[PDB]
Amino acid sequence: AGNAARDNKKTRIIPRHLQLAIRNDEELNKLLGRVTIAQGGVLPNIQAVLLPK
DNA sequence: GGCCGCTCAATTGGTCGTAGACAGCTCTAGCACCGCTTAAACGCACGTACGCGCTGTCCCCCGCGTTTTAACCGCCAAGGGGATTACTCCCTAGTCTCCAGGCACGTGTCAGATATATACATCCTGTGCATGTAC
Repeated sequence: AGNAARDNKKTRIIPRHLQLAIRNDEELNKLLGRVTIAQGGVLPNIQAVLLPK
């Protein structure tokens, strides 16, 4: 989360950085799964094929 | 040229025996559950202390009503990739057998890490204040 904050041009850890920590690593992502993060949002995903040619 | 006469190879009908698998025992034995304790801690009833959640009027970017269009929806017919089903042989799944060995449980007694009485102390939570990060 602190690396996600520092990479995304910030320093104060907030729920978005926790969602970025959880969803970039498959073993956090399977451990938490269907649980939800207050104002963490969803990990960036403009879907393939819908991304224009 | 046609139909029925004697024989014997043929479906179609009731008791014997078994085996699965409950059903109800048919007890019976044992181990939990019930009984009637002795007892004390959590819950209620009770009030008390108070944020906290309802309910009042302000005010802007958001909600919502109409504009063309262009790419997406979905149709229609082509068209060729490929799934089903035809059929027989082949082989390994089923089945039960049985061994002999491992190891799950039984079950015995010993003993050590745990609960807990109570005695310490330092750990880390509410409030305040200093000041800098995301907007």
